[PDB]
Amino acid sequence: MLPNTGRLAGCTVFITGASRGIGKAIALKAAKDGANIVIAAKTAQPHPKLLGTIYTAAEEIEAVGGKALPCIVDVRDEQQISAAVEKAIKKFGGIDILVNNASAISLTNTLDTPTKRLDLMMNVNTRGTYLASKACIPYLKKSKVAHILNISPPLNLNPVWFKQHCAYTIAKYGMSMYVLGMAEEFKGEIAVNALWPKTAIHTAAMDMLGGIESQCRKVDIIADAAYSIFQKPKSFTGNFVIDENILKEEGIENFDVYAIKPGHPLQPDFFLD
Ligand SMILES: NC(=O)c1ccc[n+]([C@@H]2O[C@H](COP(=O)([O-])OP(=O)(O)OC[C@H]3O[C@@H](n4cnc5c(N)ncnc54)[C@H](OP(=O)(O)O)[C@@H]3O)[C@@H](O)[C@H]2O)c1
Repeated sequence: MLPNTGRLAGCTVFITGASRGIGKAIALKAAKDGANIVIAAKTAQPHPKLLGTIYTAAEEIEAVGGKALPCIVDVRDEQQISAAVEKAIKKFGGIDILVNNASAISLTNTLDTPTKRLDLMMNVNTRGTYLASKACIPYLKKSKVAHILNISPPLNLNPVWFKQHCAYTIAKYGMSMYVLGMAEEFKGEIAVNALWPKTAIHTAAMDMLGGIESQCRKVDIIADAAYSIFQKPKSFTGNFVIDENILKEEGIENFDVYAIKPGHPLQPDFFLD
């Protein structure tokens, strides 16, 4: 795998959706440098259907070397975003990295999508990423690292990605369009980039959406790609990174260590031709 480096020692990483899955896995990689992880997600109490809370994530994060600040945050509510940001500053003194990882998905089409799901996608994905970015920016300006990373895809405008689940595509594409804009707006001050996985990534949310277990990569791959980006200087900006591509640059050749079952065919991720 791709080894930790120390770069992030004492750096504060604010990650939306770090209660489980990819978000949590990014936290754990940054955590191994002795980073401080601000966990911004909704799950404060055991739910019968989801696994893990902000508090179990916090524990995991401490067990591999980091400090964790669990905050209850629904990114649909600006007040909860700004309260967690304030808690991060009071506690840690600053924010050096924001990862906009929280998202909601519904693969329905025009007549199928209930308005409450439309709004949920628009409001968690596009709106959430904007507000989380707006709150963190004034602190990112002061960071020696200063990275914003959106988990969202390259802007691939082939009609095939819109013919179905259009609402979901627009919601995700909006996060990547903020990359396009904010990279330019904050050139020299904040690096802003997207990261997206070449393949499906094993996750209890992807299991529910997907038999699919064996066709996936480990969350380790995205964690590791995201760690690579975090070490780049502030001039690394306006990019739409794909996990596999960024790790080939860093010397990784044998990708089997990242597969759930080495050998088996892997499911292409959405939005890549
Ligand atoms: N897994 C894959 O194959 C794959 C493929 C393509 C893209 N992705 C992207 O990767 C990201 C994470 O996916 P995943 O596999 O980790 O799915 P997941 O298990 O559903 O992760 C979503 C995370 O975001 C949080 N979240 C959801 N709504 C939120 C809200 N309103 N406010 C704050 N946090 C919220 C969830 O925690 P709480 O429930 O505690 O709020 C959870 O930690 C998403 O951006 C997704 O589009 C994943």
